[PDB]
Amino acid sequence: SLEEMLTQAVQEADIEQVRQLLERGADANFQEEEWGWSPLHSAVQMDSEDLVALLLKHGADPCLRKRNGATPFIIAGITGNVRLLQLLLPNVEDVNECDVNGFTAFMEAAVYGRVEALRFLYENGADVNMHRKTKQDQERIRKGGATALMDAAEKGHVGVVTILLHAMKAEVDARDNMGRNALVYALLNPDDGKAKAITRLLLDHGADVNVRGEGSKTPLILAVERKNLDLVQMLLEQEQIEVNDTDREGKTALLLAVELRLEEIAKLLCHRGASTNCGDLVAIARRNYDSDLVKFLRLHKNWKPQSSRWGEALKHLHRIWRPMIGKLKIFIDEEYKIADTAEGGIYLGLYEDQEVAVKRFSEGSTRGQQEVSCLQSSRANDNVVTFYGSESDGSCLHVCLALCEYTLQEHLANHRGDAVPNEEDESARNILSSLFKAIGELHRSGYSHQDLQPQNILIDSKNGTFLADFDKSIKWAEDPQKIKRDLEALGLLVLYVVKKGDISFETLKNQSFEEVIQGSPDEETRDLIHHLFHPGEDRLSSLLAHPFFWSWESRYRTLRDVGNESDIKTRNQNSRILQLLQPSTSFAQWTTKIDSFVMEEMNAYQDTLGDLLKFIRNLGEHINEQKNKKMKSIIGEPSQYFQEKFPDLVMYVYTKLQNTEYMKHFPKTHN
Amino acid sequence: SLEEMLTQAVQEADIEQVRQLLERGADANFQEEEWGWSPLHSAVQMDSEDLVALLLKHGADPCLRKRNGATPFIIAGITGNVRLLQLLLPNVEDVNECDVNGFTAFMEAAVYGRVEALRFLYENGADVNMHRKTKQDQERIRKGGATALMDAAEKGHVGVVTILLHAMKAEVDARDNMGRNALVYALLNPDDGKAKAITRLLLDHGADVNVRGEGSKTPLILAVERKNLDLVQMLLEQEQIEVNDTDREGKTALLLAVELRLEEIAKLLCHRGASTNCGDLVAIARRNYDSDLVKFLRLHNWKPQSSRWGEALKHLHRIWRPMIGKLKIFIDEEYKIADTAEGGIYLGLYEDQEVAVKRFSEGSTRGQQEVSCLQSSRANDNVVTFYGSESDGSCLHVCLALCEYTLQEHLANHRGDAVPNEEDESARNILSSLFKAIGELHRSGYSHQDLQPQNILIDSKNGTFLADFDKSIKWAEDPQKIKRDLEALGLLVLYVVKKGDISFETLKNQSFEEVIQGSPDEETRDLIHHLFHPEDRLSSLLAHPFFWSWESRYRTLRDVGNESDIKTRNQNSRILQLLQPGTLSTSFAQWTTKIDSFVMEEMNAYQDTLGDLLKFIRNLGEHINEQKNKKMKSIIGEPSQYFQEKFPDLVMYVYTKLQNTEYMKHFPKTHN
Ligand SMILES: Nc1ncnc2c1ncn2[C@@H]1O[C@H](COP(=O)(O)OP(=O)(O)NP(=O)(O)O)[C@@H](O)[C@H]1O
Ligand SMILES: Nc1ncnc2c1ncn2[C@@H]1O[C@H](COP(=O)(O)OP(=O)(O)NP(=O)(O)O)[C@@H](O)[C@H]1O
Ligand SMILES: [Mg+2]
Ligand SMILES: [Mg+2]
Ligand SMILES: [Mg+2]
Ligand SMILES: [Mg+2]
Repeated sequence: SLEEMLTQAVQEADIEQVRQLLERGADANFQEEEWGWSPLHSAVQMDSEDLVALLLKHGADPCLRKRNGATPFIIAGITGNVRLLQLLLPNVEDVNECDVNGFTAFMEAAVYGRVEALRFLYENGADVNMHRKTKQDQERIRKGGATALMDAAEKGHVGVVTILLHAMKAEVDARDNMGRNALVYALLNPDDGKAKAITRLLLDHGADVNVRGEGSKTPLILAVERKNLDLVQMLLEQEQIEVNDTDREGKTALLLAVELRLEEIAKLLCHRGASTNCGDLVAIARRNYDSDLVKFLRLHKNWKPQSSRWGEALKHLHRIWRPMIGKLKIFIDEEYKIADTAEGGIYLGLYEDQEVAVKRFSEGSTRGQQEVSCLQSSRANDNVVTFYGSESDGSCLHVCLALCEYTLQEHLANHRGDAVPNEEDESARNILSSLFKAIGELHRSGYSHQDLQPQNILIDSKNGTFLADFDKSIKWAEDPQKIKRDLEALGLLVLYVVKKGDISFETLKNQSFEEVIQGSPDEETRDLIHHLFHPGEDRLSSLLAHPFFWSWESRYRTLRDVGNESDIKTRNQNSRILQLLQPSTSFAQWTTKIDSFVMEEMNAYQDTLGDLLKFIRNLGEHINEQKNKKMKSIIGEPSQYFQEKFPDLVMYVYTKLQNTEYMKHFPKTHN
Repeated sequence: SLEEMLTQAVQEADIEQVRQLLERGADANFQEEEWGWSPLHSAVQMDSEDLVALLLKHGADPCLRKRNGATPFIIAGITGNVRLLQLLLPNVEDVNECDVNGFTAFMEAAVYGRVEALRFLYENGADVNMHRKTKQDQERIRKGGATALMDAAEKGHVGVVTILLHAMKAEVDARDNMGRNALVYALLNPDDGKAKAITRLLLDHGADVNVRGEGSKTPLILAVERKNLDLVQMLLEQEQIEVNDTDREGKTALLLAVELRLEEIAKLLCHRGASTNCGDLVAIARRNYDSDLVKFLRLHNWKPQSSRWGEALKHLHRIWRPMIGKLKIFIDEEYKIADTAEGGIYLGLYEDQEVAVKRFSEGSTRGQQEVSCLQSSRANDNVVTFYGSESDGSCLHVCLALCEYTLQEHLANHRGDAVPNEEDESARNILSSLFKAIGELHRSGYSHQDLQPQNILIDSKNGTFLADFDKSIKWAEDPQKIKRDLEALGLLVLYVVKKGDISFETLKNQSFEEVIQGSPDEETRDLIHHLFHPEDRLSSLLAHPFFWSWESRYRTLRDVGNESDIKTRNQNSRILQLLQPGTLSTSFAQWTTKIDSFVMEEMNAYQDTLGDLLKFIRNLGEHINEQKNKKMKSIIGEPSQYFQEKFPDLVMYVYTKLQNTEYMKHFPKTHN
């Protein structure tokens, strides 16, 4: 708290307290840790000569560099006070000392328009034509290399430019590391008057007119894009200029002029030799309702969409002309409409030339902010609809998403006739495990959905299932109890998908827990829905190991593997395994529910669960043998047989063995 | 080709050919399918009265609407020719007829600055204060509702604005559906002179100064952001103005003024009652090196997800930086992830998400290759997640999901996780992700060209992602280069299986033969073979036994050894014909001698055929854990590992014999 008192004293301009603290023995060369500012740096910055003299008196170091490598002398160029420069100069080894990005005191005087300081630094040996030397990482991307002239041109300091060219012998056509000259920088200055003056000065002294800036634009193109007739005239006076040069996108100055409704600029370019073959200029001028330009122009002369459902319209949208909204191409017409929304709608779009679905909100919409906020945090979530980005025009927030084919509701309806009635539903399993992963990672990211329902779940070309509608999402830290509403709706969605869309979601929403459970067609489904209604943060990832997600072959495999334990086969009643299994079921009296034929042959068995497992293992191993042709024909597919006959068996075994060493008999599962 | 000749004749202004074609019997009401343009619409648009009169003579319909619902009369407002308006008016039912977005002839005359047409339409009953009625989808996002005054203000037509307010009784404070008035529109006009004039006119007639535009900005804030002292003065003259109002981000006009180095504007706001408590204005003015403004002012929880990068990410979140679009970044060694060819990888925050930022020259061909490929790969789950890109004047910043480690670094960090001969599950997962990544990349029309361990990234969750696309190409150009990816993938298979012990450069200097010879097992050899000698080749190979777990391989052998024809040793069965058509240099020739002496005797209470080996594996499998067999169990150890180490070619041999037969059913469930 000695040098910290000094620092605040210098800021507040308290000179006597600075004297006292300096004589009490406080370090004048203290540099604060974050940005390396010293009291001297601060004194020069605040333009206070009394503190500068006082600090130097007590041995402040004028060679001291802050984090960006700037010294107090460099900073003095910024402030532009010649007296501070004079005072510091004797202690300065090199007047052209630079910071880590290449800035000298002279350059800073040019950037900040400090004329007196510029003159003083020139007279004391400043290199007027020094290029900024910078770090290796900057040089390798062609940054750095700018001069004082370029800076002064960019910032619109006409006086400085005049003086640099006339009194200080500045190189008019010097180039930075990207190949730009002062003329390019001059045309980036938004002030029209200063840009016009500086451009004339530069052109008069022989600035090269055929150079390139950003996007490989020429000075002529920059002048057209800025819609300035005078700058265009000025530039077209130079007879060496190349009027038909193209920017990186292949656009010529004429083409841009017609596109931007610049009639006079366009005529002037034609008269100075610009070619009509750069584009369909007539159609463009017509489109703009530039009647006179159309007459003048008349006188003087593969893409494939990925989406099947939306492909035809996507092709048409690619074909037509539209103005861009940042990276988005879109046209509000019924041909390109996907669906209604609360806020006017989902439309097809092209974003960075990728097909997308575009959800449109009012730019002030609270829900649009909820949607975009959640999507911005969910880009790593593979089971969430892929977010491309967003674009505002004046009024509408456009949220661009991966284009999907169908809603889960529509998808289930399209495929409702695929399966033979008691076929195993593999696709239900895949749909739901994606949703578990989606919702699980969404919660991990701190968000809750609030609206999980079949029309917010999207299926893509590859039959991938994605979670989609986040306009009502919330950060759950606010109200943790609302995470349970997601899990409940997920329970409903489990039944919805398992019933193949036959029972509407609204019907399911109007049922009690008990009724939902009673409406389930099997025990795996019942138990799973139970755990979602009574959870009750990796609950969802752990439930992927639940037997609802085990295939029928895997369930049958597990039963057989348990029925092969030596203690089951020897019927050792005091074994750990039979302990576990023997503690109101469909397999009570199981030997009577099996077919009469089958039971007799296998006997060449008691009503215990251990013996049922033993039975399943034995039948499993010997069912396909030639002697057992009749057995095989009666039972049919054995996994389906035992499950239909004993619906609670798989869940019962799972529950008894769940956290024992006999987990090893469960199938390999996701993790 | 009758009405198509007419259309071109009208465009070329060929009046006599139009007469002939009209009398040859061509429909004057033909509307081209795409945009619904008729010859009459086209005639009015090109400002040709002779064609307009001639077309109307032959029964052209002036009520005819094109795709956007505009009639020839509406278009006449755009062109602004009063004579065409006079000519069409008698046939027009309502002078205020509008298109689907609400535009009338009057409004169009205002938008396009057509003064004579504006006057004519006013005198013939135009509703000056009509709000644009538009479609339901537009209204529900609060678009539409603009007036002629707003349009004229927006487009900088001072004459029209003057005339609307003074001669035509325009409502100065009317509002569109978003709640904006003509004053907001006036301040969006980039021409300073016209903006200043129109603003004065509007303010003089009593435009409400406390309104909101985009981002909930006020007219005062718009004036500050546009850096115009005169517009600020003009607005601060109104004594009802609220100087301390905030935009959606909580910024006040003063705060913005200081941030943008607007000394005079800032002083003027302070004098007119703006409060200093809107932010730390002194620190901001200091930061900007606005010394005089500093003197004047003096007188008057976030958590990063990344463990490796978290500390530096916290620091970057804490400091002040200017934004490059959506990207916050600072080029300093503390935030540097790595060197590149061009500019390096630095930590960044993009839409407040932590990212790795790869920097290119804005003109870099490589940078265009990288961004092009990433733009097409957003659906590819096994490619590093692309957030977006941002250019400043010079540098293209490509923003990616921040990963922890390279595959090379990851393998080195975890080299001691596994016991001597443990099954390498993680190698399998790493490689199947890469197969899927590269497979979908090719499907998107792209080739990588540089697949190597330092271009593969592992994230916090141990997910593996493909990453460096500066040398990617569209392969349609040269399809043969797709093979270079598959070759490098073969190298990466060995690299990962050898756990990073053999460097990738070593592997790159070897021939196909040497790579194969350097593999530690038969599954790996066969897989690498199919990658060197190859469209989902790479999705089909996920079914290859390299990706089968040891339990699955053992399960398959047992399941084959349970076939009834194997157990009865029925030599003429289809199954035994597949596995052992008679004369072997396999490792399981004479297999009964290579098994332990003890084990063989007990199971005998067996021939040197493959069928009997399978039979043996099934029997041992079913009875190994029984109490009587305690010694057997202890000698064999884990049986899957036992048979595989004893008979290294057995799994591949069975796979190959049964590959496309009905006995595929014994293979494990696989990805698809
Ligand atoms: N990315 C997409 N790809 C294809 N269809 C989509 C996509 N996003 C949304 N949709 C469809 O458009 C509808 C838009 O609904 P949504 O995004 O849920 O907005 P919402 O305002 O919540 N709609 P509502 O369900 O009517 O309130 C969905 O039901 C889908 O049919
Ligand atoms: N998204 C990322 N997250 C974390 N580290 C990354 C990320 N992207 C790249 N890197 C790291 O930084 C290096 C950048 O290399 P890369 O993106 O391959 O550019 P490059 O020019 O090909 N590099 P070089 O291999 O030097 O040519 C990688 O090897 C990684 O170590
Ligand atoms: Mg919805
Ligand atoms: Mg919704
Ligand atoms: Mg690399
Ligand atoms: Mg590279």
